[PDB]
Amino acid sequence: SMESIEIDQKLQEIMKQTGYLTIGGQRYQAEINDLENLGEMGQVWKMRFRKTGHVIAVKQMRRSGNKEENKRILMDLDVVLKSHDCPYIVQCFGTFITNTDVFIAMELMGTCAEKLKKRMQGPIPERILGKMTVAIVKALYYLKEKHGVIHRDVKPSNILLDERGQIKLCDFGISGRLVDDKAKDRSAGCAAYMAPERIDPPDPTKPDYDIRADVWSLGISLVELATGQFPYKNCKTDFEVLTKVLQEEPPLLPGHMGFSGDFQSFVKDCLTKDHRKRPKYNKLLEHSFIKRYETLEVDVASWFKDVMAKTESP
Ligand code: NA
Repeated sequence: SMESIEIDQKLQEIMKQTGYLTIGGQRYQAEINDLENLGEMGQVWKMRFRKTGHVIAVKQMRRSGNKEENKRILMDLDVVLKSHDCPYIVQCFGTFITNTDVFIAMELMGTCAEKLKKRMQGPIPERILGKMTVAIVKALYYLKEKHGVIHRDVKPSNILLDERGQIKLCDFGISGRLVDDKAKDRSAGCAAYMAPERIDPPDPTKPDYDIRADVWSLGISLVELATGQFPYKNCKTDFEVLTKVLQEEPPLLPGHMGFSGDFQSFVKDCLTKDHRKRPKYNKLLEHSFIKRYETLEVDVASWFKDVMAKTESP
């Protein structure tokens, strides 16, 4: 099975570099006992590496665990390692093994955009969202252009922030390799952020979708974070949400709040219903919203720290 060969092939490549953490410009030999457990994050554990004091995120892959779940963890790990040089994607410090487990050390961030939304109990400021848009669109473009990967789960819980003001994309466990710029897997992703063409393919003989589906998910995420509410929150079921995505006009930023013209334009472009007219990432990167925020000095770090200091855990 070519699925079996590449999975063991990738596993071998990773096992060759196991037994050490590269953190702070130094390579350290590493075992489970070198790591103090500090509790789960709803398996992903927050752990202190005793040799340096760094607090990290630790994923646990079981030998006797769910086969589909271990495939996702290996897929996520593979994409993370390949994406080392992209600064908008979380970093892995290394792996180490027991007889029964593979532990994976990841960069601990502060929190996700979904949790920030809950802490804010309202909007995240346009200036933060502008930096976020730049970062996430560059991460997704990087995955597409350099690895032929479609993320398939762009949503606020996968956008991370830290106290240094970095914004990064994470969780590629359901990411797919594109074939001729197309993906086939119709079950991969969260229903609420699905584009119209993924819910109901316009051509039932050619049902496959591409990165433009993720562009829609980005748009929905931006409206959600900019207003403090998921646009279809008052739908009583997932089936109702999807029915509205199909039948109604797309959500927009509401004009009465005074969002800048270029942000309104960007969201409106991302939320073009007809996927043939929806821009790809290379076109989004030319958008004046992005150009404005690429160069703009925004103190995301101070804003982040202030929010985390002033609010309770959701
Ligand atoms: Na990276």
